[PDB]
Amino acid sequence: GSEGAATMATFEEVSVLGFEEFDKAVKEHESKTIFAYFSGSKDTEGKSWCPDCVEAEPVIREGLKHVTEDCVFIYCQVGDKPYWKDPNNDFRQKLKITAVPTLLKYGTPQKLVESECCQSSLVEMIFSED
Repeated sequence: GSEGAATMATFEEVSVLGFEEFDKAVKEHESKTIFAYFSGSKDTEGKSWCPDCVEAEPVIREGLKHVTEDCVFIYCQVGDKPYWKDPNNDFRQKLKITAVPTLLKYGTPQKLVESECCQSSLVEMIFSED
């Protein structure tokens, strides 16, 4: 396969579950841009109870390509459907998550919420601009 990348950006997909793992993967890619995608856990079929995370997955993964910087995506699974509601979760306590799926850009206050997670126009933006 003859491919070509004239100074093209690069992304790294990392699957994790919980805050512990998320932290590990983060610190590992602390040198480069990190992107945490807090979303519900996937079922046996490989889908998130939420109809958004399932429709945003491809919207965020595809956009990540438009990125002009070497970032490191991280699929962080909050947990179960009825678990995300838990207002006493380290996600809403420490990460102070608004509404999942929540795309936070480790380093900048720029984040894309459910709606912003399904909007390719925004996904390709948060990645393009710094």
